[PDB]
Amino acid sequence: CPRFLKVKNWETEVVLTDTLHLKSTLETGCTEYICMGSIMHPSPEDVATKDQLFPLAKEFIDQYYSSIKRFGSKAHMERLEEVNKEIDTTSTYQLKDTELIYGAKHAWRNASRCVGRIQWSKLQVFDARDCTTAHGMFNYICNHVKYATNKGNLRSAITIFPQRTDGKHDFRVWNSQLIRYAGYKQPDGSTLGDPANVQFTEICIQQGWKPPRGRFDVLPLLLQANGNDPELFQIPPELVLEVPIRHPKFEWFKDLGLKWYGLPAVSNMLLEIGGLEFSACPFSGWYMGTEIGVRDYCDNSRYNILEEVAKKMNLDMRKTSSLWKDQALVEINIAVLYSFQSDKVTIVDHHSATESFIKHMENEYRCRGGCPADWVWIVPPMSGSITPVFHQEMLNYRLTPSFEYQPDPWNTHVWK
Amino acid sequence: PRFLKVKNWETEVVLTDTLHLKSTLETGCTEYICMGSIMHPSEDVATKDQLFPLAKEFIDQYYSSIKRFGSKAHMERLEEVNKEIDTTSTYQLKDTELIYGAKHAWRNASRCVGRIQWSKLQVFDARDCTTAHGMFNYICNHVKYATNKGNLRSAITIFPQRTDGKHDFRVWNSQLIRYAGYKQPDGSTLGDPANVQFTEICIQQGWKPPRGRFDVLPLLLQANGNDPELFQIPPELVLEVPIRHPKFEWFKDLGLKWYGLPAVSNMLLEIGGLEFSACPFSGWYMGTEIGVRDYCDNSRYNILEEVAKKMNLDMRKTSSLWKDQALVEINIAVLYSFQSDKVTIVDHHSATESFIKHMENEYRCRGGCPADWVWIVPPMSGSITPVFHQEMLNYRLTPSFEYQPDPWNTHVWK
Ligand code: HEM
Ligand code: HEM
Ligand SMILES: Cc1cc(N)nc(CCc2cc(CC[C@H]3CCN3C)cc(F)c2F)c1
Ligand SMILES: Cc1cc(N)nc(CCc2cc(CC[C@H]3CCN3C)cc(F)c2F)c1
Ligand SMILES: C[C@H](O)[C@H](O)[C@H]1CNc2nc(N)[nH]c(=O)c2N1
Ligand SMILES: C[C@H](O)[C@H](O)[C@H]1CNc2nc(N)[nH]c(=O)c2N1
Ligand SMILES: [Zn+2]
Repeated sequence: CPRFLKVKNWETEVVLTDTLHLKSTLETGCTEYICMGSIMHPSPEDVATKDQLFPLAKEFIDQYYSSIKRFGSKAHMERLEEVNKEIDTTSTYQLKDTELIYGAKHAWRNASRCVGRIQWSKLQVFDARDCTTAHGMFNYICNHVKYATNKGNLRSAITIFPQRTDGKHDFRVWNSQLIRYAGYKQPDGSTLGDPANVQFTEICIQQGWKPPRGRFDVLPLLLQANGNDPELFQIPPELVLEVPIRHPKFEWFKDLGLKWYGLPAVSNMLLEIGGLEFSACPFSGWYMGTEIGVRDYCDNSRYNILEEVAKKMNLDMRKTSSLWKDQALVEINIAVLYSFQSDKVTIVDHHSATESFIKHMENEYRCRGGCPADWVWIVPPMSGSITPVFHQEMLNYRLTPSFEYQPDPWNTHVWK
Repeated sequence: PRFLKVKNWETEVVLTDTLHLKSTLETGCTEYICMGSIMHPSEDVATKDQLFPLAKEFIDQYYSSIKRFGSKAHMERLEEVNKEIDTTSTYQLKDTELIYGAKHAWRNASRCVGRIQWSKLQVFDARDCTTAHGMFNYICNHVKYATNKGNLRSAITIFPQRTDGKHDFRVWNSQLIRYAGYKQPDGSTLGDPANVQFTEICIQQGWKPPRGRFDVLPLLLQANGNDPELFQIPPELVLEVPIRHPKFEWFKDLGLKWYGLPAVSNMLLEIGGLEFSACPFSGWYMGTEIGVRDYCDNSRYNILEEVAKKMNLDMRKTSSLWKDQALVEINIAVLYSFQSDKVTIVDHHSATESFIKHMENEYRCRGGCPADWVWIVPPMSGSITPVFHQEMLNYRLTPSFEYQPDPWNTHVWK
């Protein structure tokens, strides 16, 4: 208890009532005495036990048969019976393809930090549980990228590799995203390319990558299968769609030489379904403009171009109160959105995205009894209070199935 | 129950929080649900029994603050408050405790980005006040001192504490200086839509409204639980700034102005178990409070179409970011205007930068700093300010400013 929880929207006075939070399972890290809502990561070869796994699978199977309006049927009981026996005789169990598709869509649906969840039920699930080698992983991932890119008309997809077993046979993508640019720490302390990727770039070079040492080098895939040491693969360049950034008004903006890739595809999170742990589960969607235009380009520890853009705008940069940073930021974000649209590559501005999410969230409250949301992540990094989410109260809690974080593999891997 | 670390992800600075171990009011979150974006998470007079421990704890931390813990003065100041809660069901704060309590409420204000200034706070003890006329007197002295011809100075005025619920001092205004908002026949709003109800309540009490766009509201002052009385602030005390733009000469043609003095007057100050239901307090503005929220909220002055229209921007699709462009211009105007009229104002880049510096001070000397990221990050340009990337721990320390019910919903007239 309590059975009911109200959220208000302070721009429209609309009030919603949440009962879904009663099904939350994991801890948030908050207590009655302290709130950790702005902490990024709250919360070994160790794996669930038989007794731990029984209730987690039952809970998930019950949920799945509830969703197909067959709860308590004979099929329901026989699925429970089958799974309880696998767990007894093998200490693990295998999802039916229909449960694997359900669990993945619902991990997306339950992702409280995702603003794009109105699309959750339209998600292409690529079952890759038959993969046994890194080459096989590389083939599955290329088909993922091609399907998802779709010549600019991007479609959301996830590829799911074999689940963890004893913890020593994990499948991992070592990339944090399938497509990222490389970062090269120079001897003089400067950074070429993407500073966020300096460490991963160095691991790739050590594993034998020959870097072109440019500003926008796509990194190779580093892929670990069945617990073996990882292996480098170059993504075929014709499968990486990229967009040159230009500005509709400023002639000079193309002279900055900026570009970005089309397909955002997280590959380092763990997918938890019914107590099973899919440690390799790359998933992709399309970009919200500000992810590129504010964070990737203007974060001080990223490409950090505000200074250069402001100079070409001839803004007063001597004091902060001129708001030269804020002016350049908007123009950079107009250019990003202009470029992706002109190339007919799918992208969504932050106004459209937040407005869609408010509608999604209301529908979820209406049809499901709630929608976990992380205000700190849902609100866009620019122009927050002129998007509907800023004024929207949100409840954050953890439903399963879910995408979770997991430690970087180089910290844990045992080299053979 | 450990030390907790917070990390800034831009600078990779890590601070260790021990202070949260001393908090005792609830946040409203649980281990299963986080509520950090709820605005108001969840006869309100404590009895004698609740009151002494609260009081004992406040006196304890006061004497600990002045390096005289367990002293003679401390031993006897305790017995004094014990005896007093006994015989009167309440107790009275010394002048020094009142000032320390007030400054430390500001210091514990998790939602306040401005707290680098917490100890430069002018405290006006108005606990001898007994009537709305006396309240109006103390308030005009506040406004005049805090305005200071444009060199604004932080201040609080503290009216008598709650006793039995029936004798309650309240400023019915949410802020000492606000513009009236008028419901129109055609259904629209002239002036500030945020105060449409309150504007009607003052009309219902005899206020003749100029029905203009920027009408300063009267004070509605309730003393000792009586019906509230209206008062006109002497206009020579209300400092305003006409908003113009340093590039666009058509911006003055918008006819916009705002008041220099932001003064919250609807909150409750809680010190040592005592409740000061009238405690108006004031500082100076961060430019976004006016330029983003007051001017560009939908439920507020809502001037964005107008501005981008005179900027001749493409307003057909959202992805021209025509709202984002017009918002930066409006906020440049606001900052340029105050600075040109030498009225104290702070931009959100400098204010968040100061707050990070304040956070370092507080972790160093106090072992923490409760901070509400949802409220600390500015309503525009978030991730180009240092606070966006700063992890924050939010917890509830007393003394504290609390919310209280709107007065019109509680008051039974006679
Ligand atoms: C289809 C369009 C999509 C849009 C517009 C979108 C948008 C976003 C954005 C802006 C974030 C914040 C990311 C950040 O700032 O780092 C996010 C987070 C996230 N998204 Fe979505 N996303 C989409 C698709 C998906 C899909 C297909 C999945 C999974 C099947 C997904 C799962 C997640 C998860 C788990 C997070 C949390 C990431 C983290 O904690 O680092 N998203 N999304
Ligand atoms: C001196 C300059 C100051 C600045 C620049 C400043 C800035 C701010 C800002 C931007 C907010 C968020 C306001 C909102 O969105 O409603 C805020 C909230 C707050 N401030 Fe400060 N402030 C200052 C002085 C003060 C003083 C003197 C006090 C008390 C003595 C104070 C106590 C508070 C409280 C309690 C809140 C939270 C109000 C709420 O939750 O509604 N501030 N401040
Ligand atoms: C499936 C999916 C769809 C969409 N749209 N976004 C994501 C998040 C991944 C993602 C997020 C961002 C924003 C800036 C990030 C980088 C550091 N800061 C947290 C930049 C990317 F390049 C990226 F790939 C996942
Ligand atoms: C003491 C003190 C100093 C400073 N600088 N700010 C405050 C907050 C008060 C305050 C805050 C705002 C923000 C816009 C509206 C939308 C929500 N919020 C009420 C608009 C004001 F007009 C105002 F007065 C208090
Ligand atoms: C729902 C949410 O709590 C609400 O809109 C908050 C968000 N953060 C805020 N932050 C500030 N500074 N001021 C506000 O009024 C709000 N409103
Ligand atoms: C400190 C804070 O938790 C952290 O910087 C968060 C803020 N909100 C965010 N929101 C999104 N979408 N992505 C982020 O990386 C962050 N970073
Ligand atoms: Zn919380």
